[PDB]
Amino acid sequence: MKNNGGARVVVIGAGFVGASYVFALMNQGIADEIVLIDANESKAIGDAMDFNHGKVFAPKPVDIWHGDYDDCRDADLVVICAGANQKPGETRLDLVDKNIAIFRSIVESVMASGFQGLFLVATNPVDILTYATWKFSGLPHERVIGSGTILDTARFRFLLGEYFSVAPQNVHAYIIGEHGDTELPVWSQAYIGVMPIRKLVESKGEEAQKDLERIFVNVRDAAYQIIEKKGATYYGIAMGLARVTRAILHNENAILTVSAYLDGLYGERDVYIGVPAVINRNGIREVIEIELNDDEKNRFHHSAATLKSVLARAFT
Amino acid sequence: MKNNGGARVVVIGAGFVGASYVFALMNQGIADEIVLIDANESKAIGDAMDFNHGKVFAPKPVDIWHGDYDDCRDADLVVICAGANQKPGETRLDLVDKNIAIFRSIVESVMASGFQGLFLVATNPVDILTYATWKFSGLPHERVIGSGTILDTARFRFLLGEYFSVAPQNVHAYIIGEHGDTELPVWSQAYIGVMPIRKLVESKGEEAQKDLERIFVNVRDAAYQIIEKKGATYYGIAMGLARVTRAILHNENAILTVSAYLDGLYGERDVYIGVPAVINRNGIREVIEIELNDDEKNRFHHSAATLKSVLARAFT
Amino acid sequence: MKNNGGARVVVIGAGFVGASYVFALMNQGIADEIVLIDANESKAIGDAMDFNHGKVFAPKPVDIWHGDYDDCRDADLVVICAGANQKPGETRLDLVDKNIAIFRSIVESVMASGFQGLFLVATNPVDILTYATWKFSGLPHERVIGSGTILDTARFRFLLGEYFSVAPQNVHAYIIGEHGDTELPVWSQAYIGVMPIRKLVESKGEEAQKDLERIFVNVRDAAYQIIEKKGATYYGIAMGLARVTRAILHNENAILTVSAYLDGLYGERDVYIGVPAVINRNGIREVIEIELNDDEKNRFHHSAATLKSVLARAFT
Amino acid sequence: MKNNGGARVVVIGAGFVGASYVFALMNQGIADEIVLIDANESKAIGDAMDFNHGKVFAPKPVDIWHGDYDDCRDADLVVICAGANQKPGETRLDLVDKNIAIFRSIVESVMASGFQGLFLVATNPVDILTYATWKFSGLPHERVIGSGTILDTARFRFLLGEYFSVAPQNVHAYIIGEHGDTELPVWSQAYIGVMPIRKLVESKGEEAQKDLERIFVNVRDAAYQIIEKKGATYYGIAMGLARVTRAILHNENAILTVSAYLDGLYGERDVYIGVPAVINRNGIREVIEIELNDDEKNRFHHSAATLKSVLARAFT
Ligand SMILES: NC(=O)c1ccc[n+]([C@@H]2O[C@H](COP(=O)([O-])OP(=O)(O)OC[C@H]3O[C@@H](n4cnc5c(N)ncnc54)[C@H](O)[C@@H]3O)[C@@H](O)[C@H]2O)c1
Ligand SMILES: NC(=O)c1ccc[n+]([C@@H]2O[C@H](COP(=O)([O-])OP(=O)(O)OC[C@H]3O[C@@H](n4cnc5c(N)ncnc54)[C@H](O)[C@@H]3O)[C@@H](O)[C@H]2O)c1
Ligand SMILES: NC(=O)c1ccc[n+]([C@@H]2O[C@H](COP(=O)([O-])OP(=O)(O)OC[C@H]3O[C@@H](n4cnc5c(N)ncnc54)[C@H](O)[C@@H]3O)[C@@H](O)[C@H]2O)c1
Ligand SMILES: NC(=O)c1ccc[n+]([C@@H]2O[C@H](COP(=O)([O-])OP(=O)(O)OC[C@H]3O[C@@H](n4cnc5c(N)ncnc54)[C@H](O)[C@@H]3O)[C@@H](O)[C@H]2O)c1
Ligand SMILES: O=P(O)(O)OC[C@H]1O[C@](O)(COP(=O)(O)O)[C@@H](O)[C@@H]1O
Ligand SMILES: O=P(O)(O)OC[C@H]1O[C@](O)(COP(=O)(O)O)[C@@H](O)[C@@H]1O
Repeated sequence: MKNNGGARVVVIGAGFVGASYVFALMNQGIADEIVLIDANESKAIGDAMDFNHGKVFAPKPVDIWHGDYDDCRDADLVVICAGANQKPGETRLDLVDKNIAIFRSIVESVMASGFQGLFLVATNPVDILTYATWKFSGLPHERVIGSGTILDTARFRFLLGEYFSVAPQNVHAYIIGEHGDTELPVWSQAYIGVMPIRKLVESKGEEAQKDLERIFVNVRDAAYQIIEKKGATYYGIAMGLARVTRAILHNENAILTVSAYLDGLYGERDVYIGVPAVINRNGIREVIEIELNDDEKNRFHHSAATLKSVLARAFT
Repeated sequence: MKNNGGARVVVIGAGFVGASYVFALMNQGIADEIVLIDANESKAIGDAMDFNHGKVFAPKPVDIWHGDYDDCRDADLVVICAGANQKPGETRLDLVDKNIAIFRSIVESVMASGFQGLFLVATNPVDILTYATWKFSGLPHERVIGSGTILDTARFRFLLGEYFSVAPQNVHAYIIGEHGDTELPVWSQAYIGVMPIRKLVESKGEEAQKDLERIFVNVRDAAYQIIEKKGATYYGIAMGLARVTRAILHNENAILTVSAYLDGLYGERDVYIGVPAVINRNGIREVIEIELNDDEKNRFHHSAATLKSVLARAFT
Repeated sequence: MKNNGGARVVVIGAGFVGASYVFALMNQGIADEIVLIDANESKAIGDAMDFNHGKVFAPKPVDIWHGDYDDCRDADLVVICAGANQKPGETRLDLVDKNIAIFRSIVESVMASGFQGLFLVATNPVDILTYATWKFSGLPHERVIGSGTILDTARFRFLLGEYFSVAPQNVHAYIIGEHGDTELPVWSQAYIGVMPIRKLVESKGEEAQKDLERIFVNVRDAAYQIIEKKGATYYGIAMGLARVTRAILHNENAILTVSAYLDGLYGERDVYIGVPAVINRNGIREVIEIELNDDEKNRFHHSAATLKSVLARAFT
Repeated sequence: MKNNGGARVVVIGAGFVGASYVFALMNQGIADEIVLIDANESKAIGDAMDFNHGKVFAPKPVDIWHGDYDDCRDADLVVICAGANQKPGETRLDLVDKNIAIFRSIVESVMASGFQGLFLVATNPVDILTYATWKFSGLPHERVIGSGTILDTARFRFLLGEYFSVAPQNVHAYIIGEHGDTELPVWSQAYIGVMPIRKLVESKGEEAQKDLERIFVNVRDAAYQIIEKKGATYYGIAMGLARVTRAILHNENAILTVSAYLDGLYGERDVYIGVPAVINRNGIREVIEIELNDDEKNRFHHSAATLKSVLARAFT
């Protein structure tokens, strides 16, 4: 129901990421009901109108309306996009003090609501803030999901889809670790088809080679390059979130590189970090523990350590 | 062709209306090729990147990129969403001399591209600018479509879908004439299902009555209300642009309330104005001359009386 | 859930009508789980299989299987496309005896399954069996829905769209009453947009009149010409089915002309017949009482009369 | 254009597969114009109307009709589905002389249209009949595509997707060689994510081992479990055909395992067979030569060895 008995998705923090997220769902026709909750009520309000006015044309009927935390109680997924945005220069981590703060309230209000579905966090630092969402709430880590490396993984696929002129969609590779600076390309297990990548290049020596490194860097700095170009990013994320949201509402068991919490799986513990996980109706079915090279073993590990410390000194 | 062979939609003015628009094409999966052209290349470039990052998740494989007017030589439709934005407070039509000027260039360049597809105009005041576009392009008018009243109707429908509690989609009423303050709601020909509106409300005077004029006023007011709440309308128009587009791209013979040129049809000539028209792969097949009551017969000629002014005066 | 948590549709009779309707849900990505119960094992098996091998190409993850009646406890929809079909020569009603027999067990076998969702019937004669299905089910009549004249209406707009060269989707006309030879065209409430049909032809020559008239005959007789060419009809109906399926599963508030039960609504009572009705997540919200003309009230009434007699003469 | 201006696909042989295909495309929203040509018009006249009756509820406007060869002159794509179906006990190869004979005409007749698009061959033996169309068409072999191992592959991924409990859309494996008995699963290069199959099963040796070979057999034999349960297969092959069709029509640069010409690539020349290949607006871009263990190579050669004997004797 669009009228309380359907797929109700609640968006907390309706700015660029937020609202784009909503426009993608509407266009895509993914949820039944969509609630917008934002501090800037007005924003929540015009936006809502704005969506409803174009609805005569969406592919599927959906119920959009501006709400409150009580709308939570009944929603299936609480997607969080409120908070501070990295300005030019700043990293992801320069926000932790800022956001964790906001999360204490947000998360408290939705729990108080009587809520009980899953949580989809998108705010940066996505690995820091999903752990906190997991904490501040007390639900199983299995129902607190962060975008993680879904935006980064898709950029990879895009760039490599372009290098070899094949559908991104037929490009098989991941970026894991912190959705940020310590992220890493899992070259060791990257494929174009079923044909490994680090083997179609072995024929074009120290070109393929430099070329490949080049992509990764573009990958890794995407945000900064786009932040610099138009101030904030959000279409890349909107699609990423819209994609995760259907694995769930459609109980898909789609492998997705998202922010999963580990406790020994990658030889790391008590950290939320981007890793392959099977997503379904009930949140994370399980984290996939892919075979890494010593090289990867090492930077993944370097990344896990990085987050680790932030958490260390960053709780509440 | 994703590579110089299919539906090439070229967007000029990658600001809000523009990009939101491109966003919809992308999720609905409507064009094969999408090119962006904005005076502000930076903008246009972080948008093309931001777009592309999400497409491994897009419904349909699309080709988005930042181009230039030569990318027009090959396009089926060029949508204009560039130009100056009416600001808060109260200013629509005050965007004329302003916009006329900008049109003067864009057209030239595009026409210079060696373009021969359709123009889709969205800048304000949409009707004025449609004329200009047509004038400056010198393509037959049946190939210069304006968005005119396509948003104002989505809204009547939505508002009445709601009063009446039916899919907006089952609400059949129109808004024509100026896409601005002289617009009029065609009550004489407004249905719910196949049942006259003023007959459904028949039974409940100066109640349902007053509720009918209250809906319409919020129709007319819509932009000024959103603009004050979130500063600029853009999701509703994008869903709007998106619709027409499929009319064209799919040889649909859809009936939309667009900006069409008159030559005697509503007792008016030399005026691009909002009026139901059969759209299809070759532009407007014809203007549909509904019948109006004396009253609506009056507002219409009135609205038209108004636009003709502006043109009389801000052409030359 | 493809996994016991989604929208589940049980299909009883995987014949032409049955299986084609399943093929629709799947290419449209409409339900999460699709159960097929056919009195013919192999077949039901043959198809679940054949369905399955293609879904990798399906637009939406969908779980399809060959089930049984326990399957019905958790389904949201039970669609019945089982039993005997008219032969060249036969009419809808010659099937009554043959088929009421089959709904007793089926209707029983599901009610005992612990079933508590909505029924959508399509076996012919579609209005006798919608009545039989509500009775034998002892559910509120608003939860037992028959396809009725959805297909009839569909061929009208198709045809009317073609004559006037407008999108099927732009012709607004109904085919009410019986889903057989007594059905009638509400020519009094038909529009091409907001333009009364009998007023576009009001201008014409070589009987737009005659032509209009000829359409309906074509509508009326369509099964018969189609049966005579390819042996049975199933694609039209597969599309009406999936349409309703949508109104329901999406809590849509869609006005459809389905086989609904009247309790004094068209001056008729205790009968299942084609009439416009708002459809949503809880069965039928209400029957719409369009205003008929004297000729139409007349044929409506004679249609209802033909039905009651069979109800009256062939109850189980 | 729904009106001589878009992507026109022609279906020669509106049988089970021919017709299902059209059902796949219409629901999915892929062509603009679909022409049906059958030895037996009636069949064709029957489907056409059946189809048209339901189009008011198709997602996108499409135009169906029963035409003829001239409708091929303007055709983007000519999909051949006409000819004799393998009977139970009968092999793919007992059909050859039957089906060659028919292709000489059909082929010759479309050419003569002034046909100049691409050919997608479905009729069995697919590798043999695709070669035949190329032979008979005199067009460059990049324009004569057979469906070869696309279903065989739709099948392997669905079965493993189940064995492992991941979305089939997430199993990366192929079936190559003759669409028939000599086909082979490319085990040496199959993943479930980014992780090697014979690595996941590594841990439960000779259980995972046996499981995996059953699957394979189920795949190999699937044609016949179905021929025997329900008499003809047509739902998988139709989703498979729909998929190619979009690869082309969207100039997607997709990698599918199709029947393609070998001119050295797997150390085989002058044979048409199931091999991965990039597909776009111009048909086949290239054959993809993946890496094979000795075993795969051997069978693959062996398979080739077989097509090659049939052809030697099969010319017309
Ligand atoms: N993880 C990803 O891949 C990713 C990608 C892009 C952007 N982002 C994240 O998105 C976040 C902000 O995104 P943005 O650019 O859309 O910013 P934005 O300003 O557009 O949106 C933030 C919104 O949150 C609302 N908000 C603030 N405090 C609130 C509170 N206490 N309760 C409810 N709502 C509140 C504000 O009203 C504002 O509208 C950043 O943290 C950024 O890191 C994440
Ligand atoms: N037609 C409708 O119903 C409707 C609805 C809403 C808004 N609008 C109209 O949309 C128009 C623009 O919309 P917006 O709010 O997104 O404004 P915006 O400022 O955000 O975007 C307009 C863009 O045009 C660009 N531009 C200006 N001159 C250009 C040129 N010569 N070449 C290329 N790019 C150029 C600017 O850089 C800017 O990016 C306004 O004129 C507004 O009135 C129309
Ligand atoms: N309502 C409409 O517009 C409409 C349109 C077209 C056709 N039809 C109706 O659909 C009905 C059948 O259509 P069809 O062409 O698919 O017939 P069909 O023979 O091809 O299919 C009927 C199926 O029912 C199965 N069946 C028989 N007894 C059963 C039982 N007890 N439980 C489960 N399955 C059982 C058969 O084995 C077969 O699979 C006919 O009444 C026909 O009049 C209705
Ligand atoms: N490649 C695949 O994976 C695949 C899968 C399944 C079935 N099939 C192939 O499909 C073929 C037939 O399929 P079906 O089950 O739908 O058969 P069918 O008998 O239902 O359809 C075949 C059609 O061919 C028509 N036809 C015959 N000669 C013709 C001619 N000269 N010109 C035009 N039309 C002509 C017939 O009248 C009939 O309409 C078989 O040969 C089989 O090998 C292929
Ligand atoms: O590359 P293949 O094996 O042909 O498979 C393509 C399928 O894989 C996907 O790209 C998913 O890939 P990932 O496993 O990398 O998530 C789908 O989008 C697509 O349908
Ligand atoms: O003629 P209009 O007002 O543009 O109406 C089109 C709308 O009507 C519909 O065709 C439904 O029509 P009905 O009201 O006749 O059921 C929708 O599918 C479509 O969005």
